[PDB]
Amino acid sequence: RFLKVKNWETDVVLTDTLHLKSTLETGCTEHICMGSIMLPTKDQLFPLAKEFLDQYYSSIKRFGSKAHMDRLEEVNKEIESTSTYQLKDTELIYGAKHAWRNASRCVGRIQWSKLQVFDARDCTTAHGMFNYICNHVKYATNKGNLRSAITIFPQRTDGKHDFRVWNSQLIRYAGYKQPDGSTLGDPANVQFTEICIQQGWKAPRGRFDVLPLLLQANGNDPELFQIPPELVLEVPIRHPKFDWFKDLGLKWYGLPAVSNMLLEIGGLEFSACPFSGWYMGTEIGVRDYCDNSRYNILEEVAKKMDLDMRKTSSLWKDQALVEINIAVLYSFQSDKVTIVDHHSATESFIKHMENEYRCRGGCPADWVWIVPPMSGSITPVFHQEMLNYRLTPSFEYQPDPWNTHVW
Amino acid sequence: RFLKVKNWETDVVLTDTLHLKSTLETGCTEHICMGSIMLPVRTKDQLFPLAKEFLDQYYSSIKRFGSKAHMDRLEEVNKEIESTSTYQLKDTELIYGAKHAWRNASRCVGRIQWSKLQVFDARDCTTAHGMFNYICNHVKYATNKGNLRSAITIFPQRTDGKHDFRVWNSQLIRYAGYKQPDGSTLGDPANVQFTEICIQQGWKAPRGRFDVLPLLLQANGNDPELFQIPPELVLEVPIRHPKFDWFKDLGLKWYGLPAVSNMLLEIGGLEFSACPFSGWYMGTEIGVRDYCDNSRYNILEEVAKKMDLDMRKTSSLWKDQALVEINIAVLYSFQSDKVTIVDHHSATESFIKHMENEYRCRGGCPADWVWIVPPMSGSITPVFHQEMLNYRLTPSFEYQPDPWNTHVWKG
Ligand code: HEM
Ligand code: HEM
Ligand SMILES: C[C@H](O)[C@H](O)[C@H]1CNc2nc(N)[nH]c(=O)c2N1
Ligand SMILES: C[C@H](O)[C@H](O)[C@H]1CNc2nc(N)[nH]c(=O)c2N1
Ligand SMILES: N=C(C=O)NCCC[C@H](N)C(=O)O
Ligand SMILES: N=C(C=O)NCCC[C@H](N)C(=O)O
Ligand SMILES: [Zn+2]
Repeated sequence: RFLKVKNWETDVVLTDTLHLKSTLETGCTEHICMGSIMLPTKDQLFPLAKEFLDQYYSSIKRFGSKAHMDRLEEVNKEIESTSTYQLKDTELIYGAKHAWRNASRCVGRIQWSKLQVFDARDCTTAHGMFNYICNHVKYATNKGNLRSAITIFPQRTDGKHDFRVWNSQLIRYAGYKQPDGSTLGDPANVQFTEICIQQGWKAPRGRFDVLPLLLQANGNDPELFQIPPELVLEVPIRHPKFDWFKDLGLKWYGLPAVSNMLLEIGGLEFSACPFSGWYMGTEIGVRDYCDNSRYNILEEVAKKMDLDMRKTSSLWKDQALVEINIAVLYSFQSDKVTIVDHHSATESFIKHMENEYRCRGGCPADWVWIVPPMSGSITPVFHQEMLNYRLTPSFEYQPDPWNTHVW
Repeated sequence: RFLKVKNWETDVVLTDTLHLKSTLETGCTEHICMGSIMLPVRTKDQLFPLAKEFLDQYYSSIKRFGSKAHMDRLEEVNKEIESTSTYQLKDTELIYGAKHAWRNASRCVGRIQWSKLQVFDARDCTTAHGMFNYICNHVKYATNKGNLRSAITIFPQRTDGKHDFRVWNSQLIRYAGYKQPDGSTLGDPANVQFTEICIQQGWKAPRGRFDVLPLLLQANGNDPELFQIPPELVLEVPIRHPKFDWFKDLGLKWYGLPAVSNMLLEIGGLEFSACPFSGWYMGTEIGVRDYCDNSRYNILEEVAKKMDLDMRKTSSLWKDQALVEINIAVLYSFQSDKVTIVDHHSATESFIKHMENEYRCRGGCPADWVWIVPPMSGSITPVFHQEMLNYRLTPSFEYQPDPWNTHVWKG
């Protein structure tokens, strides 16, 4: 019930007590561990509200105060009366910072308390959503000096009036199945790209087309909007040694902005809550560029490098991987767009975990996600034992809207 | 109940039923996952069910389930248990059990090989000099002049827990570590404490960077005794690089035979506390972990210096760059000397085919993702993208406490 985590590189042991406040379930049992699985009423609502306000008032050191009691009373009356309730600005901000604080798959959480929260609860139309989103994009991008931000649309009501950004991130590239048999662009977006097209978009059918936003307000049929091109900061990818790298014609965008997730605060569900920070280099250079089912460029890069691709044991794949990742980091830095390498990010996270243990009694972490997808054991997180559990406020997965939507 | 795992690279979905046969626990609950935690005297009472379950599984695998022979065997084990309180395995059940422990070892990537295992039965062994002799034969058979063969040597089972056989070494072959007076370590930091025990027991330490440790062997609960493995039996590979001629001048070498000797084999409720086993190396074990962990030989700096990488900002990825070259070197050196080794691409690919085969024929393959994914280049290996289910089947290999912590010294 009081749990230890050991760092096997440093022998440092931390005691976790925060897990006892755990609410949601993991997917695991005593008979089976599902640690590597990607996706493992009035009555219900009041406990959730109470649990949240209790932690809020504790955080501002007013636990058991008249204002604590009165707010519980007030929210309680409101749920009874309206079957839902509204968060104060202060609670919304707290809730959102803590959803990030609790994100067990996020290595960058040392930043959790510096989050700019844009309250878009007064939004009513997809055009409004579009405007909020363009402002988020421009604020967060900040001409390359990126600032963490979230934009929070109105909460779910009877679930027939859901706000949703159909896009998986605010900024992503289109994917096109070809008569050729191959895929042009990003293969992960082939389906959403068709949805756009079938909804009206005229695709330029190139390798790196920024997708349009498909925005759904108030349970309505979603609508299309192009993000002003001038707001979408992109980086051409070059290598500081290989002159030929530029000729591959690779670019990526500066702003990683997950937009398909659900923010749960005090039992309330915010189904449109796009958020952004800044990239860790591996996300682009290892995953986006090298996954076989993504841009899958390893083979082309290896050839340009003239490596021995005869035998897997020459480690040509591994050699090409390093160079691609040097090139990503170098290009972002050269253009002064915020980026972090996996060494510095993981080092930060270890420090953040120390802080959270010391200050909060723990830090839920998902080792499978936290360890970078290259050079695992030469980053300190590899050697760090982690306990994974689910705390609220949280970011949660939700089904893609096109399987739900009734048109 | 059916459980599905999906591969996110291929969309291949597999269905696991084998997890239903699992009884032992994971460390996880519905409220906490302990999947990254390294480590999360038996009555007749508990022994017969364990025996029965094992023999049911044995008799099924030989298509003799419910046969007269199956039944006579259950009766014979049962009478042996509550009469002598324990029981002896037939040679065939011992072989079957040691293979299955391997088959079931969820942190093992090399398990496509599980049915090709040479089982050496050392249960007639009685003394530490006897153990030394068995261990030498294992080393020599397994080494096979570089053409490595998987083997396990199985010493007598636990009885009262006061007469345990134990190999005090953590692997049969490993290099000494020496903590220096200035605080630096010579040799391998992982083996400092053990190297200190050896010295205390009377080993004369060469005190270099790669001194093969002596075997410290406990027979029948007796104080352990030292022995030197004949040097001619210890195959070693000097590490050089195909293109960097200064690489040899780092003075690096490693041994060819990875032979875990501190684990406990459980078969049918019986506990075999000395059961050293060996296969062959995946290159990353040496080139990533043994050479480049900060707590081990820690050669990244000296290698990157020689390569003259930009070392002032980690975002040059100088570490990653040196890491690849070192791993190239390890594989190149083993191949050149004709000593068996597998690269992490080849091994993870084979594992994936192993795993799908196991899902089809067996109903599952328990696998620990944290351990299966290699410690470099994780996501360009197919395992990274493979969902896995981790659960515990018997027969199995288990951890046990280091014997210097529990041993009652005779003097
Ligand atoms: C400040 C810079 C940040 C860094 C360097 C960072 C780092 C990361 C990385 C590397 C991932 C894994 C991405 C993947 O494999 O797809 C991740 C996941 C995540 N981060 Fe962050 N993060 C940052 C900011 C944020 C912000 C601002 C939030 C929310 C306010 C957040 C919430 C999350 C969540 C919820 C996930 C899991 C998403 C999923 O399951 O796909 N992070 N973080
Ligand atoms: C034939 C070639 C083999 C290969 C390439 C191989 C590969 C590996 C690797 C790379 C590890 C992880 C080692 C570490 O991080 O310390 C491992 C773990 C393991 N393998 Fe194998 N293996 C092989 C044979 C065997 C054999 C013969 C057995 C026993 C009969 C075995 C049982 C295990 C066990 C129990 C572990 C977990 C070790 C631990 O928890 O410390 N493997 N395997
Ligand atoms: C099957 C496995 O859970 C899946 O590949 C995970 C592994 N670790 C990951 N880690 C991160 N950060 N992001 C991912 O998408 C994944 N994919
Ligand atoms: C804390 C963490 O569980 C620990 O570092 C594990 C990670 N994965 C591993 N994987 C393998 N094969 N071997 C190991 O020693 C480890 N160490
Ligand atoms: N830095 C972050 C968090 O905000 N990334 C979130 C997901 C982005 C994805 N990993 C990608 O490579 O596009
Ligand atoms: N290939 C195997 C199993 O036979 N490895 C066992 C552990 C070897 C350890 N990783 C080492 O580097 O010494
Ligand atoms: Zn688990």
